[PDB]
Amino acid sequence: TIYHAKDAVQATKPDMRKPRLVVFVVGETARADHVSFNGYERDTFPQLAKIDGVTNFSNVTSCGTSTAYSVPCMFSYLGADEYDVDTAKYQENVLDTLDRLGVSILWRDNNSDSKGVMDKLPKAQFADYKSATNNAICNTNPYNECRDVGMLVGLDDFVAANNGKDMLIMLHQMGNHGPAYFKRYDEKFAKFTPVCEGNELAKCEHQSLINAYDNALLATDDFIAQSIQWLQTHSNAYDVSMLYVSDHGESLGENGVYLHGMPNAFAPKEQRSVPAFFWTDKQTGITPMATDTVLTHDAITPTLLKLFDVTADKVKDRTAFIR
Ligand SMILES: [Au+]
Ligand SMILES: [Au+]
Ligand SMILES: [Au+]
Repeated sequence: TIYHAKDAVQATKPDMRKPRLVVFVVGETARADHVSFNGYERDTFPQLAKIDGVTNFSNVTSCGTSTAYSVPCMFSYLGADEYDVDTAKYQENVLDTLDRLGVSILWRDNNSDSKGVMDKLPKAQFADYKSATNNAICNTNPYNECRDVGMLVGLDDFVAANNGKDMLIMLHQMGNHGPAYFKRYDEKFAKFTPVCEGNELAKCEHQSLINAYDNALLATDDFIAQSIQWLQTHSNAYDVSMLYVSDHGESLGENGVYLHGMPNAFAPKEQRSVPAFFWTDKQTGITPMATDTVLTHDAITPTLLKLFDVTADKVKDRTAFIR
């Protein structure tokens, strides 16, 4: 392991103040320009709009355009300019640091896996929610596809087992992951119709493609809102907060480009312009940065450290999502 945060210290501990419980939703394939709050022509995010204390960040750029590239960068100390995907697995990352300081780290996954991020930590702290062995919400659609909302089921038991400790829970979403946007949501979120149902996105009627994509966003709005609602049930005993950031955007036929993964050197804007949301309870003392702060995935690591009152010289000056 190559360390950059051996100086990390927690200024206040959970035995001397309210313990902190945070959910970080690691989003998948969501575009900033398809969010209602960013100026989109459709109400793709209605449930989040009914919750007080949610900050929408209108200017967030992802480290890259693929899950394998972006996800390790999101938890890196190095920042996008110095990040190396091929050696990321051997670097101390922000979750290693928090775990060493006693924060209880949980990673649930309905996407694929942590892309290296969890590899140094006990495997018991990673759980696969793509399979019904763990996910109880798969039989809600004709595909028997495990849903993101299934990752909230049983978190109270996790909280009960970590009673009184600081907790950081990562929920790695399937979210809008393609090309089969139409399989990413249940019938209740099929509001924009008709929808594209083929793997050849270029042959699908363009409007029908956008419709399927936006319906999947409604399913993600629902999931994020339910994550906040779950946190709201522990607001008296814990300082609760929720961070959402998508790993990268998506092309939907602009200049003939579909799906994601374009090399950063010529990646279109829509593959790197991502939504981010931050929610916190009024008691936590956490203050969001301005909604239009120029932000990137580099802000995630300092946000997570600040949420748990942790300092580290490597990201001392780095802009975060919160003050
Ligand atoms: Au669009
Ligand atoms: Au992704
Ligand atoms: Au179109």
